[PDB]
Amino acid sequence: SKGEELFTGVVPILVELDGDVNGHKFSVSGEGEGDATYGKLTLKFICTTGKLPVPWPTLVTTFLQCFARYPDHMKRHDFFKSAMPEGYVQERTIFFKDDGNYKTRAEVKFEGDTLVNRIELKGIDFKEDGNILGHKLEYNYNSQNVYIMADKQKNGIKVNFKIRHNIEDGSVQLADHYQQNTPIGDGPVLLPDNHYLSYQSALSKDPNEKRDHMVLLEFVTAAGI
Repeated sequence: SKGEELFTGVVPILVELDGDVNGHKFSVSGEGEGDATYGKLTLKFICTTGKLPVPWPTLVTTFLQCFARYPDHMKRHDFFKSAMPEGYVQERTIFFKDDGNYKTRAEVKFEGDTLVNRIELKGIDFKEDGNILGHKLEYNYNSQNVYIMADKQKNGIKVNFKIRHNIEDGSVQLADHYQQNTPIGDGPVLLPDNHYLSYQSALSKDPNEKRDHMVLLEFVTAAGI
């Protein structure tokens, strides 16, 4: 990785998302730091447009794989850091089971010493009586492993994963993710063998914060090779 080195220590992070869900327009600013040496992420997101039209947890996967910890033996698989500083593109479609789907485009990259994640979010065909438009998911998240594969034609990566949000009534709400990554430069990247990223995330609330917002603590480690 010619970007391996950019992550060697504590990185400032910055996240900006602009959203639209069923005409339900919004904005979130996030900021924290990442210490890729420990596959560790620390962040705080604020709804700058007042309250969130959806559920925080629904935005978690959208809200930084370059911060992942690839064990040494797997370094030759780090696409993420391979893209930097240049950066990469992340696009997604999130089909919420029995509900609407989100579409996402992001540009992840460096701005000086800050790692920036800029996102455009558009969700459609959501139900006002939904779990989503209805806000019935619990404020939590479960651990999970994602199946990473190389997308050569595209000089990038292709990923597919399921996410299960809990419904307050004790049920489960599926969010089928589908995803592509492509480098932002015409620069050389690291095409990986299939492996995975194992995640763990913990959401919280800021006792002092008075605004709509999310505290998230995640851990991500490469595995499978």
